[PDB]
Amino acid sequence: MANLDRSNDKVYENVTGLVKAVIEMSSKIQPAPPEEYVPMVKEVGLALRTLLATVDESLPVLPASTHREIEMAQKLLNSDLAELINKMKLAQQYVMTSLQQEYKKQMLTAAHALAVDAKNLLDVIDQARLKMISQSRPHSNLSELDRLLLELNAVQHNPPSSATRELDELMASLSD
Repeated sequence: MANLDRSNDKVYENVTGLVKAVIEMSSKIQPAPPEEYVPMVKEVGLALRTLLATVDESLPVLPASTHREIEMAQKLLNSDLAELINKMKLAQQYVMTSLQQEYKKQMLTAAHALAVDAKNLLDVIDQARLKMISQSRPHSNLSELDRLLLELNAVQHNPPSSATRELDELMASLSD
């Protein structure tokens, strides 16, 4: 009963890693050059696409109770991706003109709800797994993501002074 402990931690891990980037990029988002912007979207786009896969296998990993939310979360995630890719895609072309930092601001906002969402996903279902343990038959840290998240908020405040179909289509548009 300890062989399927690989994917269970994977989904819970990705939900954290992606968050680390969401904040990082939000830090150097302003100075974010045109050479780092191209790939920047790649990282974010990977979190969304990966989230679907990770969570997909996370369904059974968790106790049956949050299936409804998990299901709706799948489609929801997709929408978020297109939302981020689109915004970021704008600043990518609106950088050679002058409206660079402008479009960048929006990215931070959307990206903000992204990390929170990706986290809330496992955070919510977390009450299910624990609900069983803390009752009968019991048989990278949350706090870390909390503080870090808070920073992202301040960063934006001011300077330092089908589903599968869309995913595929976006890939082509992002490639060339």
